[PDB]
Amino acid sequence: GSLTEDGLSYKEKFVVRSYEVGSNKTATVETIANLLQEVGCNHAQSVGFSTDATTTTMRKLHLIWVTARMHIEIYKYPAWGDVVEIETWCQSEGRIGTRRDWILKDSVTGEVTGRATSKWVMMNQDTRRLQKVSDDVRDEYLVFCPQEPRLAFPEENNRSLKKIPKLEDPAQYSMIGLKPRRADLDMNQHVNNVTYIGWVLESIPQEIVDTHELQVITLDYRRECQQDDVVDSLTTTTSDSQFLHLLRLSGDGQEINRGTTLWRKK
Amino acid sequence: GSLTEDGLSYKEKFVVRSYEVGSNKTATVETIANLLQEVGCNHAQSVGFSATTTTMRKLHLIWVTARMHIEIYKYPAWGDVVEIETWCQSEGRIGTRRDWILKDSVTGEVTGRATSKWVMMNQDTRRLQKVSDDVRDEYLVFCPQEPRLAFPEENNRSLKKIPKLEDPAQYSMIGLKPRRADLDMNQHVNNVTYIGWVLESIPQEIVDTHELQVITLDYRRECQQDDVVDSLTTTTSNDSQFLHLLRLSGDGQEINRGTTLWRKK
Ligand SMILES: O=C(O)Cc1ccccc1O
Ligand SMILES: O=C(O)Cc1ccccc1O
Repeated sequence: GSLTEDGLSYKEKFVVRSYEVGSNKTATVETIANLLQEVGCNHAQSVGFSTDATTTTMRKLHLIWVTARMHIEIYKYPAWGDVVEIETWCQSEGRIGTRRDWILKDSVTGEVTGRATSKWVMMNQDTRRLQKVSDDVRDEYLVFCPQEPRLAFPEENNRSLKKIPKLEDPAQYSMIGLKPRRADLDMNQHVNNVTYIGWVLESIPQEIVDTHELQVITLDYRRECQQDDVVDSLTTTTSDSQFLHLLRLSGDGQEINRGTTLWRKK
Repeated sequence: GSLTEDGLSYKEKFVVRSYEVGSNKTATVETIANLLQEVGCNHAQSVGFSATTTTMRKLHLIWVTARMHIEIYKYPAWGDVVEIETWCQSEGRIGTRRDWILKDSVTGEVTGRATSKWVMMNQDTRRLQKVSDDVRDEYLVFCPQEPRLAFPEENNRSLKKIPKLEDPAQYSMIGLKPRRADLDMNQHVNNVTYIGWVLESIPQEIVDTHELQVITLDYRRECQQDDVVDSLTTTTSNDSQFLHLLRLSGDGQEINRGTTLWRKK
């Protein structure tokens, strides 16, 4: 993959692998989510950030970016053996954080098959206290980002920015006792952001997955699941089919995530 | 990737991805096993299977894994290019063998090798049978006719008999369940997930201080989408060895047994 001519975005092609596809022999939303993460890391690499991102300033003040929110819309899931091209870029939202956006194209047709936007907040690793992006951080970051606004989701008041409410007991559907295994951890032994997308979708009934395709997912990240936590995944039909989602620790019921999904009849 | 010049083996290059690596920023054995599976599928596509032949489709037969044996000398780093070569062979009426050699693209050194035994099963009744002559002939035009072994050694660890772990196990991870990412395109649990479940009962101390060199895994029974699994391990041993058992958490029906070998980093 490569930076574009202007150096303000990054493109990469992926051939969809046999184990990456589900029952329709097309990429799972988890495979898509993994590719977005991979092209994100390859963009950070190419512009001299750490890949574990962190600029030299925020390493000094032991600071890290963590996802507050992920939003993905898929028009077409690529088939097994298809080539998908993904472009990604980053933008400042002042001291309110950072945004990473993706566009997914059919390499052959050049048609837009999906888009995603993610909101990222600055956190002290150790104390894990959120804070506002600090001055010297912004400057060091703006030289890699378009100066004029560039939005995967430009429509003024669009799905990617809706407030998500808290599912109330009792849930229509549940999957309880979900635990991450070593394959679910990243290189720093934290649970991979993508795992949580799998845990949300686990409480969706098999009838829906069999008769519908996932068109939209929005997921808020409230608190991390540690390697030795257990998770319950709750869903309620709010209607296309729509669902409200809650992931919570299996004991005390501490909220780790909430979200919404929209599904189209095949 | 492509078939080699003589059309009797298949090669493919893979760049190791961010999310494919563990704590040492090298590829997990699960990532390796996924790449073996992908290259095996690309070989099958390249010679016109779908891994059923025409005759097998007529009779509703499938190949299933009996055994996977993997030896890793060096796990490729995040961003490394790894080259994998794979071929198959008839073992007469017993079943088929798929073999793999992993190389460092840059140096061309052999960094790993694997071998797997496949038996023929009626898809519907789930009953094993011996490979018929009509199937054998349809497969011999895609396989080298002289033996080609990833594991040629005289007493190689790839062929050893694996005993049944005795209760009590030294270590266990209880209540393991597959999610939808653990299923293949036909809604069966991916062969690779079972590798993941075996390794879950290895203490974190061993994982932090040792590297996996060898794993042998027998496949007895498949885990269904709504089954639950217990993972058992006992030390049998500077090298550490373990005996492994996966069993259904209720009645304790055996699904897998294996051995692992770990060397101090
Ligand atoms: O982790 C990444 O970089 C991309 C990603 C994928 C899925 C959910 C959240 C998220 O931020
Ligand atoms: O499934 C495949 O094609 C190859 C494979 C991978 C991992 C374990 C067993 C096995 O046969």
